[PDB]
Amino acid sequence: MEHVAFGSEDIENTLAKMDDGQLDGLAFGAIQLDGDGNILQYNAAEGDITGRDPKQVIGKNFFKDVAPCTDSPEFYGKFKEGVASGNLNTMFEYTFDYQMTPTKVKVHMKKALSGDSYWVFVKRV
Ligand SMILES: *C(=O)/C=C\c1ccc(O)cc1
Repeated sequence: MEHVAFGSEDIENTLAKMDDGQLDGLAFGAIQLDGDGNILQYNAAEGDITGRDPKQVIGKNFFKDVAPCTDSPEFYGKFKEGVASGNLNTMFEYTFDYQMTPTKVKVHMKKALSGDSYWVFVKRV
Protein backbone atom coordinates (compact mmCIF):
# COMPACT_ATOMS: atom_id res chain seq x y z
CA MET A 1 0.00 0.00 0.00
CA GLU A 2 1.42 3.34 -1.10
CA HIS A 3 0.21 6.13 1.18
CA VAL A 4 -0.99 9.08 -0.93
CA ALA A 5 -4.20 11.03 -0.38
CA PHE A 6 -6.55 11.83 -3.24
CA GLY A 7 -6.35 15.56 -3.86
CA SER A 8 -3.02 16.19 -2.15
CA GLU A 9 -1.36 19.44 -3.26
CA ASP A 10 1.97 17.86 -4.23
CA ILE A 11 0.67 14.57 -5.56
CA GLU A 12 2.53 14.96 -8.87
CA ASN A 13 5.82 15.12 -6.98
CA THR A 14 4.87 11.94 -5.18
CA LEU A 15 3.80 9.88 -8.17
CA ALA A 16 6.90 10.88 -10.17
CA LYS A 17 8.99 8.41 -8.20
CA MET A 18 6.54 5.55 -8.72
CA ASP A 19 6.76 2.55 -11.06
CA ASP A 20 3.69 0.96 -12.64
CA GLY A 21 3.54 -1.78 -10.00
CA GLN A 22 3.74 0.95 -7.38
CA LEU A 23 0.85 2.89 -8.89
CA ASP A 24 -1.15 -0.29 -8.27
CA GLY A 25 -0.99 0.34 -4.52
CA LEU A 26 -2.84 3.66 -4.68
CA ALA A 27 -6.20 4.02 -2.90
CA PHE A 28 -7.61 5.76 -5.98
CA GLY A 29 -7.68 5.36 -9.75
CA ALA A 30 -4.74 6.86 -11.59
CA ILE A 31 -4.28 7.25 -15.34
CA GLN A 32 -1.40 9.03 -17.05
CA LEU A 33 -2.10 10.57 -20.45
CA ASP A 34 -0.03 12.32 -23.10
CA GLY A 35 -1.13 15.63 -24.65
CA ASP A 36 -3.17 13.73 -27.23
CA GLY A 37 -5.04 11.74 -24.60
CA ASN A 38 -3.22 8.46 -25.17
CA ILE A 39 -2.90 6.35 -22.06
CA LEU A 40 0.65 5.91 -20.83
CA GLN A 41 -0.15 4.41 -17.44
CA TYR A 42 -3.28 2.92 -15.93
CA ASN A 43 -3.43 1.53 -12.40
CA ALA A 44 -5.32 -1.40 -10.94
CA ALA A 45 -7.75 0.76 -8.98
CA GLU A 46 -9.07 2.35 -12.19
CA GLY A 47 -9.46 -1.18 -13.57
CA ASP A 48 -11.66 -1.96 -10.58
CA ILE A 49 -13.86 1.01 -11.28
CA THR A 50 -14.17 0.67 -15.07
CA GLY A 51 -13.62 -3.04 -15.71
CA ARG A 52 -10.72 -2.45 -18.15
CA ASP A 53 -7.69 -4.72 -17.97
CA PRO A 54 -4.93 -2.13 -17.42
CA LYS A 55 -2.43 -3.75 -19.79
CA GLN A 56 -4.97 -3.81 -22.61
CA VAL A 57 -5.69 -0.05 -22.49
CA ILE A 58 -2.14 1.35 -22.48
CA GLY A 59 -1.57 2.89 -25.93
CA LYS A 60 -5.26 3.56 -26.59
CA ASN A 61 -6.91 6.98 -26.66
CA PHE A 62 -8.83 7.74 -23.50
CA PHE A 63 -11.26 10.09 -25.20
CA LYS A 64 -11.71 8.36 -28.53
CA ASP A 65 -11.44 4.66 -27.72
CA VAL A 66 -11.68 3.86 -24.04
CA ALA A 67 -13.90 6.34 -22.23
CA PRO A 68 -16.16 8.02 -24.82
CA CYS A 69 -18.59 9.41 -22.28
CA THR A 70 -15.73 11.74 -21.30
CA ASP A 71 -15.77 13.28 -24.76
CA SER A 72 -17.62 16.44 -23.78
CA PRO A 73 -16.88 20.09 -22.91
CA GLU A 74 -17.19 19.23 -19.19
CA PHE A 75 -14.33 16.68 -19.19
CA TYR A 76 -12.44 16.32 -22.49
CA GLY A 77 -12.99 20.05 -23.04
CA LYS A 78 -11.12 20.92 -19.81
CA PHE A 79 -8.22 18.61 -20.60
CA LYS A 80 -7.79 20.02 -24.07
CA GLU A 81 -7.67 23.53 -22.60
CA GLY A 82 -5.17 22.50 -19.95
CA VAL A 83 -2.97 20.93 -22.62
CA ALA A 84 -3.21 24.05 -24.79
CA SER A 85 -2.44 26.19 -21.73
CA GLY A 86 0.06 23.66 -20.36
CA ASN A 87 -1.46 24.26 -16.93
CA LEU A 88 -4.22 22.19 -15.37
CA ASN A 89 -5.50 21.49 -11.85
CA THR A 90 -9.23 20.76 -11.72
CA MET A 91 -11.52 18.57 -9.62
CA PHE A 92 -15.14 17.82 -10.43
CA GLU A 93 -17.65 14.99 -10.18
CA TYR A 94 -18.78 13.00 -13.23
CA THR A 95 -20.73 9.81 -14.01
CA PHE A 96 -18.87 7.01 -15.81
CA ASP A 97 -21.52 5.17 -17.85
CA TYR A 98 -20.02 3.58 -20.97
CA GLN A 99 -20.65 -0.17 -21.18
CA MET A 100 -20.77 -0.24 -17.36
CA THR A 101 -23.16 0.38 -14.48
CA PRO A 102 -23.38 4.18 -14.12
CA THR A 103 -20.92 5.11 -11.36
CA LYS A 104 -20.47 8.54 -9.81
CA VAL A 105 -16.84 9.54 -9.31
CA LYS A 106 -14.63 12.41 -8.28
CA VAL A 107 -12.13 13.31 -10.96
CA HIS A 108 -8.97 15.23 -10.33
CA MET A 109 -6.93 16.24 -13.37
CA LYS A 110 -3.47 17.71 -12.97
CA LYS A 111 -0.35 18.34 -15.02
CA ALA A 112 2.53 15.97 -14.23
CA LEU A 113 6.03 17.21 -13.52
CA SER A 114 6.86 15.34 -16.72
CA GLY A 115 6.93 17.76 -19.63
CA ASP A 116 3.99 16.42 -21.67
CA SER A 117 2.07 14.16 -19.36
CA TYR A 118 -1.18 14.63 -17.47
CA TRP A 119 -2.80 12.82 -14.59
CA VAL A 120 -6.38 11.80 -14.23
CA PHE A 121 -7.23 10.62 -10.71
CA VAL A 122 -10.52 8.90 -10.04
CA LYS A 123 -12.22 7.96 -6.77
CA ARG A 124 -15.73 6.79 -5.91
CA VAL A 125 -18.09 9.15 -4.10
C1 LIG B 1 -17.19 7.49 -19.66
O1 LIG B 1 -17.02 6.82 -20.68
C2 LIG B 1 -16.30 7.46 -18.59
C3 LIG B 1 -15.44 6.40 -18.19
C4 LIG B 1 -15.28 5.10 -18.70
C5 LIG B 1 -14.04 4.50 -18.53
C6 LIG B 1 -13.82 3.19 -18.93
C7 LIG B 1 -14.86 2.46 -19.50
O2 LIG B 1 -14.63 1.32 -19.91
C8 LIG B 1 -16.10 3.07 -19.68
C9 LIG B 1 -16.32 4.40 -19.28
